Amino acid sequence: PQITLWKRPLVTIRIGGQLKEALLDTGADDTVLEEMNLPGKWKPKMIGGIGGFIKVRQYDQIPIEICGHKAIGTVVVGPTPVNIIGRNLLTQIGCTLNF
Amino acid sequence: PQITLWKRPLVTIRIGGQLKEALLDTGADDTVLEEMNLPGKWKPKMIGGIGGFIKVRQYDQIPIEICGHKAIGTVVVGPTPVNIIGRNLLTQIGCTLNF
Ligand SMILES: CC(C)CN(C[C@@H](O)[C@H](Cc1ccccc1)NC(=O)O[C@H]1CO[C@H]2OCC[C@H]21)S(=O)(=O)c1ccc(N)cc1
Repeated sequence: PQITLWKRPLVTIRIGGQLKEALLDTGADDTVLEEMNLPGKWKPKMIGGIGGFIKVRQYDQIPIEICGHKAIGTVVVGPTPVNIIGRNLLTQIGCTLNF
Repeated sequence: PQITLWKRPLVTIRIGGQLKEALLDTGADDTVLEEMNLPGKWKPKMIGGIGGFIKVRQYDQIPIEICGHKAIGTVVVGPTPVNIIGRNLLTQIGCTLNF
């Protein structure tokens, strides 16, 4: 598909029994999800942007479906205001910027 | 061009005869630049990112050439981790996400 940027590039993703809306975000190195109690091992991390840093939990090898495209990789979980699909998964679903 | 996402989508911009590197950021509504001088009137504003809110100076109708494509729009200047080109200007240069 092609997604214009007139509005926020929000798409439906699936992470377990949770369908959520997430931003396809070329400005994000990694995928950041709103607080959710995922199973499995994690590692503590801090990620920073405008306004400063937040504390997140990093989970590895998490399957996520993005617009019906399968992905699997690292996701961090914490008090973000929006779900963010970062480059680590955007590459997996074959996403490019074009102008 | 077509830009893949295995690396950060950093491009050269021209703003006031000055070349800067900036991040093409589909998750950003607004274009946010690091501390710099720009001519003309500005308005104090606040914007929120992943870590909280910051104060910025808002400049309207500023020309920027982004990777060889002309835009003229709102730029805000403040403490951002990196120069970001947001959707307000990405739309002007005809940028879309494709997968
Ligand atoms: C600032 C970037 C270098 C990095 N950010 C991604 C960015 O797209 C965020 C993504 C984002 C989006 C909404 C809320 C918080 C963060 N956008 C953002 O801060 O945009 C601001 C400028 O325009 C405004 O519109 C949206 C918020 C404002 S980030 O969210 O802080 C971020 C940082 C690190 C990782 N790993 C993942 C994401």
